[PDB]
Amino acid sequence: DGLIFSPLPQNKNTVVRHYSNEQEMPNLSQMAQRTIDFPTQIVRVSGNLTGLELSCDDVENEIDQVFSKKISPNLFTYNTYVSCGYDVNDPEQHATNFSIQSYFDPLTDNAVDYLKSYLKEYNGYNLFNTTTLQIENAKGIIVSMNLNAGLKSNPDKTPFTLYRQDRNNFYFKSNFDVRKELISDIYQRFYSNDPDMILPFFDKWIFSYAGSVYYSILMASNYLELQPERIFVMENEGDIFVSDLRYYFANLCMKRNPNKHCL
Repeated sequence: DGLIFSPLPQNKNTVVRHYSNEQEMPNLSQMAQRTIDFPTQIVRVSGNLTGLELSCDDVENEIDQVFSKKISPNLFTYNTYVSCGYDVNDPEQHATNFSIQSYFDPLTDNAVDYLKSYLKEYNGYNLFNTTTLQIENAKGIIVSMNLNAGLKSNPDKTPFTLYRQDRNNFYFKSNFDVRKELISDIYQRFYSNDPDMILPFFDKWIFSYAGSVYYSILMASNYLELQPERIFVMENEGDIFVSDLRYYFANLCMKRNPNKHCL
């Protein structure tokens, strides 16, 4: 229970690397040291490497030198997937293709200064003379958040009795603002059996009188989930980005509360 990452799509003959600190609770003290809006940075880059005679270790090294190692978990929240396909039948098993999927946010004014300088030097960097490292500004994010409430009889397994499902939708300027407002509130109030914490959390995020509807449902339930789907809105009309890098909040009331229910 808590923040669970969704399984990686694991292709046939492909090295896959996942780097994230999105699992770490938002640090409101740190984030208060950012005094301006800055867009979430997006990387959705891919390239054919057939014929360049690169190994997967060469591809991973170049991406680490120009991207991964420049984005520190002390200055940024990031979620990054790096993949490198190789030719199983080639006597050298040379890399045939690669991709970088990332979103990341500077957490402070000093991180924003460091970022502006990283972008000036590295935005547009020639990767393997095949494609460029394009770091894009998301215009904003729409969170389409699902709530599940129900009764699970075995906490080690996936199946449960679903009692109620709700969706609500919010626009934020960045993933930074998602973490500062919604994610911090999940940690503070969604994981509470104090009715004056969780019922008002529901009034704010689910629907304005969800607190009244859910009192009886929470008393009958032992298991909640929140799935905040992050839909990044890009600058061009009709361009959305959703990272394969997904997380959800599981709340095992059965184990957290003395009475083994959500209320």
